[PDB]
Amino acid sequence: CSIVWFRRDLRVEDNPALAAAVRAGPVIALFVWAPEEEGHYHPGRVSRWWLKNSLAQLDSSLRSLGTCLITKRSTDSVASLLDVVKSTGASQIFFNHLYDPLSLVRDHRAKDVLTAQGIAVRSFNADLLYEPWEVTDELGRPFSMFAAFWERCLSMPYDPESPLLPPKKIISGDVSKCVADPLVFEDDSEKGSNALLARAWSPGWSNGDKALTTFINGPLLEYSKNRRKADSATTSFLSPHLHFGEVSVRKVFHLVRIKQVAWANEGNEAGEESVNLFLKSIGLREYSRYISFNHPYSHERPLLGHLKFFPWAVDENYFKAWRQGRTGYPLVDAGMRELWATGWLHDRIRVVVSSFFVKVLQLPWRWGMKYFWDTLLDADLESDALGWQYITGTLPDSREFDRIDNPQFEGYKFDPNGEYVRRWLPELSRLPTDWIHHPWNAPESVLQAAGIELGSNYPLPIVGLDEAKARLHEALSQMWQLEAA
Ligand SMILES: Cc1cc2nc3c(=O)[nH]c(=O)nc-3n(C[C@H](O)[C@H](O)[C@H](O)COP(=O)(O)OP(=O)(O)OC[C@H]3O[C@@H](n4cnc5c(N)ncnc54)[C@H](O)[C@@H]3O)c2cc1C
Ligand SMILES: CC[N+](C)(C)CCCS(=O)(=O)[O-]
Ligand SMILES: [Cl-]
Ligand SMILES: [Mg+2]
Ligand SMILES: [Mg+2]
Ligand SMILES: [Mg+2]
Repeated sequence: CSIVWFRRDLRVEDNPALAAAVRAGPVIALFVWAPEEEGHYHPGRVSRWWLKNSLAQLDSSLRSLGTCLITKRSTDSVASLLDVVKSTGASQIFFNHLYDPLSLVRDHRAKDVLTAQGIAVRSFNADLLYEPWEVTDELGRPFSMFAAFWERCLSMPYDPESPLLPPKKIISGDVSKCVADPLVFEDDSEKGSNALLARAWSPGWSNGDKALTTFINGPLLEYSKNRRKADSATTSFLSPHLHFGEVSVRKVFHLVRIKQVAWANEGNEAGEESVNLFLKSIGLREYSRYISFNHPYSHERPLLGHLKFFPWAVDENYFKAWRQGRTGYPLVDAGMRELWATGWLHDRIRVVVSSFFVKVLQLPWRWGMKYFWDTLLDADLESDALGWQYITGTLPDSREFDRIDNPQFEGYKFDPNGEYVRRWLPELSRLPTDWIHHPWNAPESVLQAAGIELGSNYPLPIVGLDEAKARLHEALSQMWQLEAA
């Protein structure tokens, strides 16, 4: 007997822990659902919907290979492990690493209790190209900025382990345990709100594989020239899959690396450039783990502390307006609407809306992080923290803090013909392009003809940009003065 503990590595291909267990003797595939253990960050509705469906596909896969997936509902995963071993008679437990704060602690507490109880525990790398400790500078210290970190990752003395085939067969220790704990990921209310997800996404490793294939054989070529497309099938759409380990980044890296060589050979400039940008994307995810591991409280504590005494607005209805997409700035409101209705957002819009959140409204970044975590289909502690810290300016490589982006211009850059804004804001579906990104200027006749009544079915800017720069300054003057102490 041997136990495989699945957490966010929901796949049978290139799964070190699984492969080691099969090598060892029969297996018991286990998954334990213990949200309250996740604190303030228990999975949100759409994330849960994804998990529910991903686990079904996982179970189905495992069965095809010989064993079932045993699910347990509990308040303490560690305890659940013990009761499983102390019922099954397993001697070893294999699992893959996780690098978010909550996982770090629980995992140690797991190794301790289990090993100090007569159980052999082995861990592997299933989620990264290289463990954060393998990537370091010449002196041996962790890099403090992305570029340096990513340049080292790509110039390592050795290649990332190559994708392992899934088992050909699995023997299962005790099949009388297959009928286990039913897991409930939706309440009736939520079932309602989830109804359209199945129409757009197919959770699980099989479909993740399909997505990767689609991407590399299509869109990747124009990945670079499509960086300014707000709502188009120009990206990979692998993030939700990646979050639950349904797809191996090592496999992603291998396929991308083969395309890069082929395109370098052909001297296809667009392709190389697109390959570089996409790799930087994969790079940024790897970096999110790097930072979380090298700063255990990064999901709440900022890296840089130069904004320590900054007087953040704590205005509750500023927040509500942001969530509701009632800020007055078309592109920002369109993004909040798309997120609320679908749980999805292109990276550019995530920057646009989170940027507005910290510079125009000036709310605490933890609030934006939490909302995103509750509503994103690919909600990921590490990637979400990295994103917010970067936008807010608490990262060694954040852009200048005293800079406020103009949604009108962002609108011109990313949504030139107002197609995006009009898709997500029906109230503005009749407004001509000349005013789509700044309706508050538009002549009364155009608004009347469009059915738009400023302040009613579309609000006036909840805070002006000019007025915004001023409070930002006033806020700095204040924090600097608070520093004097
Ligand atoms: C404020 C903010 C919050 C974010 N929150 C999340 C989150 O909760 N979960 C999440 O996975 N990503 C998050 N991101 C990063 C990024 O927006 C998403 O990973 C990306 O939009 C997903 O689309 P894709 O799968 O098509 O990515 P692609 O462009 O196809 O790139 C492939 C993969 O690279 C990784 N990636 C790409 N860009 C980034 C990035 N900027 N940071 C980290 N990883 C990246 C993702 O795994 C992505 O799936 C956030 C970014 C910001 C600015
Ligand atoms: C445009 C990307 N969409 C289709 C919405 C998601 C990709 C499908 S999935 O779930 O198989 O990755
Ligand atoms: Cl500053
Ligand atoms: Mg794009
Ligand atoms: Mg696009
Ligand atoms: Mg970004």
